[PDB]
Amino acid sequence: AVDLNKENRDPKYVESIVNRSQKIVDKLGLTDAKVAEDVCNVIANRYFELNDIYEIRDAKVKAVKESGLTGDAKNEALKAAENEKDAALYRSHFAFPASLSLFLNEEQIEAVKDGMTYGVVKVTYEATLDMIPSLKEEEKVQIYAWLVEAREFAMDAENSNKKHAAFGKYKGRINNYLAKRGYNLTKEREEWAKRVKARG
Amino acid sequence: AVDLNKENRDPKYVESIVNRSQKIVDKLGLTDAKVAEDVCNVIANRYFELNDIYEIRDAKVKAVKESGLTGDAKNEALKAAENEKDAALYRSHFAFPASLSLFLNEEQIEAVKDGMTYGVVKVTYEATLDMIPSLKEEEKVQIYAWLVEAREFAMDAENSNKKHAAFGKYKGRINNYLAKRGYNLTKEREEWAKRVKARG
Repeated sequence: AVDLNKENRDPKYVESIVNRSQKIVDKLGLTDAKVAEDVCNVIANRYFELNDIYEIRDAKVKAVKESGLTGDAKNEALKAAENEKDAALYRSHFAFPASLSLFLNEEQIEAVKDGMTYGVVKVTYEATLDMIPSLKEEEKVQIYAWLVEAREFAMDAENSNKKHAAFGKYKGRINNYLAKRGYNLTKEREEWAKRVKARG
Repeated sequence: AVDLNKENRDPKYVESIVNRSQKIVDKLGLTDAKVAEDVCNVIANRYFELNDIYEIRDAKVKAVKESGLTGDAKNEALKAAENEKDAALYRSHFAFPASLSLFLNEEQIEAVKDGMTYGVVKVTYEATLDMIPSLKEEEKVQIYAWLVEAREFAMDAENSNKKHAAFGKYKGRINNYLAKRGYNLTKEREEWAKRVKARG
């Protein structure tokens, strides 16, 4: 079985992660209830693993801010805490889909990544296509590639806010790309507003 | 087009990376020659990007070793250089398959990852199954999952030696797993030797 890594954690926190993980698994509609429990625990354990990494990051950052360090000494110490955090994300990133692949196919693994990132890939992709119906095939492919990338970082983020901000950076990249390719995004939005009304 | 990031690099080094990248692409048998050139440059550029990251890591490590620092001061400085390196790998890891996905399907992206890691996934998987014909399905799935994980790290390694050592760590993990599940690996190897001879 996959055990839930709940030892020495606040029960209210454990419960919140278990229920969050269960809701993601429910959407998969798995027919084997034991497999569904194992999947649920792999997901819950990743949430806890990420929490522990950010707790260390925050403790380091607080100690630096409260220390004497002042200039580049300070800022380099802060950057070093962030690098330590990213190195922990890197070292544990690929183990998560490896564990899920014991139980799930590639499509289900993607549904789990979407569940953890609030389905922002699909929502953003469809909204972009709705607002710019003239997009070339190659543009749709590039836009979709950057949203998939964004999701790899967002699934590792600390909380809902940081997840949305991670997608925000790639959405900015999408906009710069479209403008560089001659699209007038202000105008595209005006015409979409009009399409929305006429569509009624 | 994808441009090759060759500016200000030694031409002999550039040529070595271009030829290495070309050999990987040749194995794909792509029918569109312009697409094959773009793919070749995305691969070459990843080699250069990795090289630059390790050059910074090595320069930092050398300066620490040559400095006054001695105890935990020294060792923490060394660990901080390694964390900076891992953070650069993390930040650029997901951009590589995003770029390849502009040109390639998922099967071809996997062939590129295999090309960069000397096909060690398939070789190791098949050898393991050849040496232990009694493996359970669930064991084959676990073994394969760890080799896929290993490949994500190996493709980011500095050179051939470090690639083989990365797979070596996961092969050690495979062995510990099989022994924990009651397999006697010394005996399995003896019987395989005998199977190899009788197989003639």
